[PDB]
Amino acid sequence: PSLEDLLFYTIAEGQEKIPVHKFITALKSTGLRTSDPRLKECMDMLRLTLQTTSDGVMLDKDLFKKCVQSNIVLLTQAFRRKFVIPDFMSFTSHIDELYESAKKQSGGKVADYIPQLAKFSPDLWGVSVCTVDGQRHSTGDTKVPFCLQSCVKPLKYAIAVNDLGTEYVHRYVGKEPSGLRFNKLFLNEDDKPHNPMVNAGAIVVTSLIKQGVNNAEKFDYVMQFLNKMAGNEYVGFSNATFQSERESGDRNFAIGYYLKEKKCFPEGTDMVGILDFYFQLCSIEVTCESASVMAATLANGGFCPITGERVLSPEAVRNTLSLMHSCGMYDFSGQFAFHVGLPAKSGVAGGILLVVPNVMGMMCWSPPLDKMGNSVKGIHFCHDLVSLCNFHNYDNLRHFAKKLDPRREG
Amino acid sequence: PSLEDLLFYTIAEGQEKIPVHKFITALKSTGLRTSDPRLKECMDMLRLTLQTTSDGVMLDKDLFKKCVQSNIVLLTQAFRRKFVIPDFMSFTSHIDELYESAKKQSGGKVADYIPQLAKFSPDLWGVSVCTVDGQRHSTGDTKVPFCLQSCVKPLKYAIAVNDLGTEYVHRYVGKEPSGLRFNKLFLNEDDKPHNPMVNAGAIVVTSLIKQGVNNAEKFDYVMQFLNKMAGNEYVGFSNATFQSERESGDRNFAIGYYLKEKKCFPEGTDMVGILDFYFQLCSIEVTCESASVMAATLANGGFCPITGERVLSPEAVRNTLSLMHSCGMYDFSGQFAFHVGLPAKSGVAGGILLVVPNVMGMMCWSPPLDKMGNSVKGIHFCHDLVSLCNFHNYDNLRHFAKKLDPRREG
Amino acid sequence: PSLEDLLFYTIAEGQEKIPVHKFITALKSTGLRTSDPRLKECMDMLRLTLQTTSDGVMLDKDLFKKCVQSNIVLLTQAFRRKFVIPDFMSFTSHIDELYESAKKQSGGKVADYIPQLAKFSPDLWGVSVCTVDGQRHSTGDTKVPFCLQSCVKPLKYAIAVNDLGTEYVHRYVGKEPSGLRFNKLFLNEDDKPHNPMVNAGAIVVTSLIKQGVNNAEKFDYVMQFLNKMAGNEYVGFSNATFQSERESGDRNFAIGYYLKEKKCFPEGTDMVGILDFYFQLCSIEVTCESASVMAATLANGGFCPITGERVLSPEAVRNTLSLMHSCGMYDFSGQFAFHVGLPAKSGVAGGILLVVPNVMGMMCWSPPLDKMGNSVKGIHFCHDLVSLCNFHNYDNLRHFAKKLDPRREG
Amino acid sequence: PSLEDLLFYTIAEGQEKIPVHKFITALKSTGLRTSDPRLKECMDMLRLTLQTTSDGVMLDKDLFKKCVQSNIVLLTQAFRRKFVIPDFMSFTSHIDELYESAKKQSGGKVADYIPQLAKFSPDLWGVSVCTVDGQRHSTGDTKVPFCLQSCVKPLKYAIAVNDLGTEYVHRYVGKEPSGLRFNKLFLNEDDKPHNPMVNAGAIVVTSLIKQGVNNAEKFDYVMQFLNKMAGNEYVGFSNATFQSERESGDRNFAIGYYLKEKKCFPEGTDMVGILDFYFQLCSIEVTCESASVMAATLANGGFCPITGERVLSPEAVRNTLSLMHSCGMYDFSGQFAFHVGLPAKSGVAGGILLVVPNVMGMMCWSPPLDKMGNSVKGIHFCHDLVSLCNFHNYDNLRHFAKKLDPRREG
Ligand SMILES: O=C(Cc1ccccc1)Nc1nnc(N[C@H]2CCN(c3nnc(NC(=O)Cc4ccccc4)s3)C2)s1
Ligand SMILES: O=C(Cc1ccccc1)Nc1nnc(N[C@H]2CCN(c3nnc(NC(=O)Cc4ccccc4)s3)C2)s1
Repeated sequence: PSLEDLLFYTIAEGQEKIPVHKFITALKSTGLRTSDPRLKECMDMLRLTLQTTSDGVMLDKDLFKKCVQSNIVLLTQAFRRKFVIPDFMSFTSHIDELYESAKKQSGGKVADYIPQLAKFSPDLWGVSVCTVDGQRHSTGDTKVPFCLQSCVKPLKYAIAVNDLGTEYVHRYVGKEPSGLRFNKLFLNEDDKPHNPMVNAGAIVVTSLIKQGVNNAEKFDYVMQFLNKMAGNEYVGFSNATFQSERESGDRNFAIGYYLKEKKCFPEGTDMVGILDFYFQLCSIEVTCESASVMAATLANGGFCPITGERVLSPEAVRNTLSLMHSCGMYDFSGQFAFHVGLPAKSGVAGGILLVVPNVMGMMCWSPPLDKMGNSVKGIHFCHDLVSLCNFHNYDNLRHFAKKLDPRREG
Repeated sequence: PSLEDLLFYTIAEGQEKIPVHKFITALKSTGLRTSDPRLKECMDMLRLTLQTTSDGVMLDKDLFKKCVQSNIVLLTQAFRRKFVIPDFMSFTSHIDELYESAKKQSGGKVADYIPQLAKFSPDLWGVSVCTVDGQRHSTGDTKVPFCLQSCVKPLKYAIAVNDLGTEYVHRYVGKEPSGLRFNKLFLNEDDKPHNPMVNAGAIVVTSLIKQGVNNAEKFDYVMQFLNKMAGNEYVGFSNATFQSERESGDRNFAIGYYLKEKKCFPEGTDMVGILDFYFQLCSIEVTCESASVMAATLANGGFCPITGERVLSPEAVRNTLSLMHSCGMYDFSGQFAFHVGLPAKSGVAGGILLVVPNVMGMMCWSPPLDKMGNSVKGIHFCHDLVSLCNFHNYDNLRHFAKKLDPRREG
Repeated sequence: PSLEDLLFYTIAEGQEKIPVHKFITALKSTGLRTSDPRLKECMDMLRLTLQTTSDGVMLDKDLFKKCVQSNIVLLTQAFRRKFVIPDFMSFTSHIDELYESAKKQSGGKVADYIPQLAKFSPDLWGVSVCTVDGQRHSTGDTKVPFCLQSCVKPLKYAIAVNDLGTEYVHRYVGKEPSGLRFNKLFLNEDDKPHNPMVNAGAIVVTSLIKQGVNNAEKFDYVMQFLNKMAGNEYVGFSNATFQSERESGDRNFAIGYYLKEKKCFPEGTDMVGILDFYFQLCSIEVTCESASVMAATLANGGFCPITGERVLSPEAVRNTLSLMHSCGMYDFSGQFAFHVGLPAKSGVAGGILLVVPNVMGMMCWSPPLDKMGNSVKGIHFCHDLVSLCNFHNYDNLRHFAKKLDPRREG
Repeated sequence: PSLEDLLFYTIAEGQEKIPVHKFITALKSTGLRTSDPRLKECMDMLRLTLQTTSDGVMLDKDLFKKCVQSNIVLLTQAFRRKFVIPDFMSFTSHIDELYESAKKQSGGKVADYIPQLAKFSPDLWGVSVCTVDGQRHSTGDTKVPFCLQSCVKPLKYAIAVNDLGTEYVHRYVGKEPSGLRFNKLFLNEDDKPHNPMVNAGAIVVTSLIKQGVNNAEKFDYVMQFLNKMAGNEYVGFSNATFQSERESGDRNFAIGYYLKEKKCFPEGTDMVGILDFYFQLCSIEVTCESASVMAATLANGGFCPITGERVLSPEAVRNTLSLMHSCGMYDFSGQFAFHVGLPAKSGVAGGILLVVPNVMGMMCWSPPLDKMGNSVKGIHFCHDLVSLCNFHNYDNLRHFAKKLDPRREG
C-alpha cells in the first residue's frame, strides 16, 4: 500500500482521479509554493503531462504517482499536515491582520542622509514569511528590492563564524551589548568592538571574510553565500547606494582609522579597502520574499528550507541568533529583547530581519524609521506578533495563557 | 477498554499479576519519585493494600485498578513514555558524567566576607534536576542547606511581576544589562536601577512586594510563594547569615540611601526596613533538590512540576526568564548568554539556579567562586551541559550537529 | 631721625598740633579700621589720653609719639601708602560700583531643601574686602551671619594639610577635578574622592582632623583654628542648620557608606560619627566681614592679615588655593577658572569665599544660587571684578590693556 | 645732569675712562646678550668706535654718551638692577644646578613611532631661560633644533584667540581638562573637543586660523607669527617629520573624520587639508633658546621681551596660560598643576614650553619621554625649580618659608 497511492486517494475524495488545478490548489493551501525547488521534478513531470493531454488534465493513480513519486515524502508531510504550522491558511490570515494594523502607523522618517534611501516612498510596507518547512506567505510590497544595510551584519557574521569558527572570529570582536550609553564608544575594555551587530564590529568582521583574495572575489563569495541562504531567490547590488554610502560615510572612516590605529584588524588588512568592501555589503539588495528565506535558513539551523541545502554550520547559526537577540535593534535591543524576545536585525533601509527559531523566518520592510533607527511598521508588527502567538523566546510551549500557538490544531 | 486497564497489560507483560516492586521499579525508572504529591492517593492505596494483603505481594488487575484509578492520567504519560525526557535513565547517566567532570575542577575561592559562607567546604558539589513533568534526579551534595543569596532576585522579581504586573514594576527598575563596566553605577540614565538582577534592582524590587504590612508578614508572604514554587520541599532560613549580612552590608546601605536620595522607592517606603527585608530574603535557605523544583516551575511557565499548582503568571515567568538570560551571572552575564544561552542566576553561596525552558529546572551548588562571583563547578557544568545537549536557547531542535537531544529517543 | 614724626608732620600739615579726629580720619583713609588688633595699644593710648582731657583733645610731637610709638612701623606704611593697595579709597569706590551692578541681578533660587536656607531673604547681598595688609571695606549685608556650608571645605582641608602634611592627606583624597559629568562618581580610579572640594573628599578630609579625640573636642579645634584664621572676628554655629542637614542628608549617608565599604577612611574611623562632625562643620556660621579675613589669611601665605599671627603653613595655603582654582565652584569650576582665574569656593548658603593671592581676600554672600549651585550675584560680581582689574591669575602685571591695577598709582 | 652720564659715573667707578671690555662685562652680567635687538645701535657704535679709534680702546664720557644714547633707558634698568631678576648671575648658577641634577635622570623612552624622532640621542638635555626683560641663560644642548610637536598647540590657539577672540574660538573648543583616563573621548557633551591642548582640540583650532587661504599662506601666516614671538630667533621646519607624521597618523585621521561627522569645523572646512596643515604646524622646529623666547612673550603679556614688539593680545595670552595650567601636560596636567603650578606644555620630541608669569619663559628639552609622554628630565627639572623658588602660581610673594625669591636681593 504505497505512499503515492494513499496520498492519491487522500486527495481523490473517492472520485476515481484528481483534476490538476485541484492538486495545485490543495498544494498551495499547505503553504508550499508551486515553484519550490524541492518540487521541481514533480512540476516538470506535471508540465510534461499537460503537453500530452491538453483536455484536462485529469490524473489517475499511476499518472498521479508518475508526477509525484520523486517528491512524495515532502508531499506527504505537506498534505497530511506535518509542517511546523499545520493550519497555514489560518496563520497567514493572522499575518494579514498584523500587516494591516501596522500599516496604519505612518510615523517615522525615511532615512535621507543618502539620496537613494530618501527616494523610497514612506508607504512601502511588506511582510514575507517562510517557515522552517518552506511554507511561504507574503503581503504588501514583498517584491520591491531594497538595501540590506545593517541587516547584512548577522549574515556576514554568520559567514565568518561558519568559515573560521567562533574562537577565531571573537579574537577580533566582542559578544555582548555595550550598554545603553556606550552607544558611542567604538571598543570595549579589551580593545575589540562590542559585538558584530554594531558598525565597528561589522567592519572588523568584514576584514575576517575570505582574507588573502581581492575585493571582487570577496564580494562574489559573499554573494554566492547569500544566494544559498535565500535558496536562489532575489539577491542584488545597488551601485548607487554603494557610491553614495562611500562618499557620505565619514563616521565609518572615523571607525576605520580608529580600528587601524588600535590594531583591531588581522595582520595585513588594507583598512580603506575593507571599508569599501563594507559599503558594498551594505548595498546588497534583497526583497522581503528573498530575505525571509534567509532568515528562515537561520530559523532552521543553517539549512535553507526551500532547497534542503546545508548553508551554515549550527554554531554560526546559534552565535548569530544569540547576538541578534541582544544587539540587533540598536538602542532598542534591550527593550526588544525584553518584550519581543525574538532575534531580529534592522537596517536603515527599513528592513527587520526576523527569526522565530524552529518555526519561521521573516523580513519586514517599511522605509520610515523611528528615532532609534528601526522601521516603525516593522517594530509595531513585531510587538503585535508576539502578543498574538507564543513566539516570544521565553513564552512557555505548554502554559501560554490566552495566546495562540500556530504550531497546533487544537 | 479503560486506561488503568490498558496500562495494566503494559506493566504485566504477559503475567496476570504484577509484583508490587515491579510496578514501583517501572515507576521510578520514569524519573518520578515515589513521594510525588501527584501520586499520593496511588501510593497510599499501595501501602494500605500491602497491610490488608500480606498474602501477596501481587496486584490483580482489579487490585492494580483500585490503586492507580486516582492517578491514572499521570501514570499513563509516565509509562507510555510521554514525558519531556522519555529515556530519563540515560539522561541522568549524562548528568552524572557532567557532574563528575565539573567535580575535578578544584579552583576558586569560597566567599568568606561572612563567617557563615566561609564555613562551607570547597568540596561540596551538588546538582539536582527536576523536569517540567516532575522527573527527579540528583547527584552529589544535593541535600545540604545553603542560602539562596542572589538566587532569590529572580524569585522575588517574579513575585513582584506576578502581583503587580510588568508596567508597574518597571516604573521602578529597568530591563537591560548595564555594560561590563557599569557594574558600579547604581542607576541608568532614567534614575532607575538597571535590571532586577543587580543589588540596587533587587533592593528596589524588594520594596514593591506586599507594600503596607510589616516585615514579618511580607516575609511570610514571600516564603509561602517560595513553598509553592518548590512543591513544598525545603525552604528554610539562616538567621546566622542574616545577622551577619546586615552587620556587614556597607554597600547595600550605600545603595539604599542613594536610592532614597534619588526617589527610587515607592512613596512611603521605610528604606532602612526594606534593607532588612532584603537581607532576610538573601538568607532564605534551600537544597539543590528543593531549589531545582523552583527552577522547574519557571521552566514550566509558572506551574509547579510536582503539584500541578499555578504559582506564577506566564508574564511573571517570561520576564524573570528574560532577565536571568541577560543579567543573571553578574559581569559574566554576556558571556554566559553567548556560550550557554540558558536563563541562570548565581549567588555568593555557590548556587546557580538554572532553567531549560520547556524541559527542566536545576540547581548547581559548589561554594568556591571564580573571580566574578560564580561557582567554578557550576559554570563548568553549565558549559558542558550545553556542549552535550541541544539546550542552548538558540540551538535548533531539528539540526544540531553532534549534540544530543534528550527530548527524543530513537 | 625718628620714624615717629617723620610721620606726625606727614599728618600735621605744617600746623604743629594734630587733632584726634584728623588722625582717626587719616587712619581710616588708609583702609585700616580703628579696631585693628595690631593697633590696640596705640588705640589704648588714645583711649587714655581722651580721658586725661575733655578739652580737645589734640596731639603734639611727644604725646603723639606717646600713642603711636608702639605701632609706628605699621602706621608708617599705612600713611606712607606702602600697602598692597595704596589708593584704597578709590578702590573701595570700584568695589561699590561692582557691588551695585551685581545687585540688579535678581536671578536664581534660594536653596530650600533646608528650612534655615529657605528662611534667608533673596535680597541679602554683601561683599567684604580685607587686603593682605588689613585694609578693610564692606558694602551690603556684610554682618548677617550665614552658614559656611561648602565654603568650609578649603578651610578644613588647609587645617588638614597644616597638621598632617601634603603626603599623608593625599593618601586618602585626590588633587584634581573630575570631569564635568563625573561629578556623580564618589571615587576616582584609585578609590579616593577626586579632591577635597567635593562632598566625598570633604568627608574624607573631615576624618583626618584630630584623629583619636572625639567630636566635641574636634569641633572645638576647628573652631579655635577658624578663630585664628579670622583674626577672632565672628565665627559661630547654627544648630538649626545642623539638625536639618542631618535629617535631610541621605546623599551624604550614601557617600559615607560607600566610602566605608571601599575602605577610604583612616584605620579606626567611625563613619556615622564623622558625618555628624561633617554636618557640624557645614553649620559653622561666619559673616561676610569675618569670612573675608579668613580668605585674606589664604591670600597672605597663611598669616592672618589683621593680627600678624601665622595661622597656616605655606604648604597648606598653596595646596588649598591650588584646588579652589580647579574644583571650588562645582560644575562651574572650569569656566570659573578660565574667565575669573581666582581661587574661589562657593557654598549653598550663597557664599563665595574669594581669594586674590598677594592682594586681598573676600566673601560674597547672596542666597539665590544659579542652576549649578553658585550664588548668582556672587558669580556676577566675580566676573566684573576680573573684567575691571588685572586680578586674573594669568593677567600680566606689566601689560594688561584696558584693565586697572589697584596696586599702582599712575 | 643726564642719565648717560649718571650711568657713566656708576660703571666708571672713579676713573675718567671705562675700558670697553669693562662695560661689556658689566652689561653681560645683567643677563642681557650683547646681540639683543633693543641694543643694536649701542653695539654698532661700539664696534664702529673700535675701528675709528683703535687707540685704546677707552670711552671717555663724551664717547660713552655717543654709544649708549639711543639705548639709554634699557641700559639704565639693566644697570640700576631694575630687571625682574636683579642678581641674574646668582640665579643662573641655580638654573645650572637644576640642570645638572635633572641631567642624571636617564630614564624614559625616546618617541620612536617616527624615525626622525627615534634619531635623537637620549642624552640631549637643554635648558634655556629668557626673562620678561630679555635676560638670557642657556645650559646644555640649547642650539639643537627639534620639532615643537604639541608645544605648538598653545602657540596656535593663542594665534587663533588673538585673531578671533575668546568667544568665537570657544564656540569650537572647550576650556576645561577632560577627566583623567577620559582622554579617549574626542568630544565633551556639547560635541566640542575638551580644550585646545588635546589633539581634537588642536585640530579644530587649526581649522579656525586664517580661514579662506591655502596651506601655503596659512602656514606662512603662522610662521611669521611664531617669528615675532621668538624675537626672530630660529623657527624652522622639518619636512622630514611632516611627511612621516602624515603617513603614520591614523589616530589623527580618525579624529579628523570623527570631527567632520560631528560637524565640529567651521562651515566650509576641508578637513583632510586641515589635517595636513596640522601635521605641518607640529613639524615646526625651534631650539631651546629660541622657544624660550616664545614662552617669554607669554610670560610678558604678549610682548616679545627682546624686541619690545606686541605679538599677542593680552586676552590671547591669558587664555593660553590658563589652558596650559590645567591641560598642558597630558594626563599629568592635574598633578603638574598641583605640584608645579606653572603654565607649561609638553611635546613628543621632549620639549616642555614653560612659563613663569611676569618673570620668564623657558624651554626644557630632552627626548626621552615618561609613560605619560612628558620629558623625564623636564618634569624632574620643573619640580626642582619650584621646590627652590617661590614660582608656584599659588606660592605667596611675601611669605614663602625657606623657598628663595630671585626677584629679591637683600
Ligand atoms: O569605580 C570607579 C573608578 C573608575 C574607574 C574607571 C574610570 C573612572 C572611574 N568610580 C565610581 N563608580 N561608581 C561610583 N559611585 C556609586 C555611587 C553613585 N553611583 C552612581 N550610579 N549611577 C550614576 N549615574 C547615573 O545614574 C546617570 C548616568 C547614567 C549613564 C551615563 C551617565 C549618567 S552615579 C555609584 S564612583
Ligand atoms: O560621548 C561623548 C560625550 C557626550 C556627548 C553627547 C552627550 C553625552 C555625552 N563624547 C564622545 N564619544 N565618543 C567619542 N569618540 C570615539 C572615538 C573612539 N572612542 C573610544 N574611546 N574609548 C573607547 N573604549 C575604551 O576605552 C574601553 C573602556 C570602556 C569602558 C571603561 C574603560 C575602558 S572607544 C569614541 S567622543
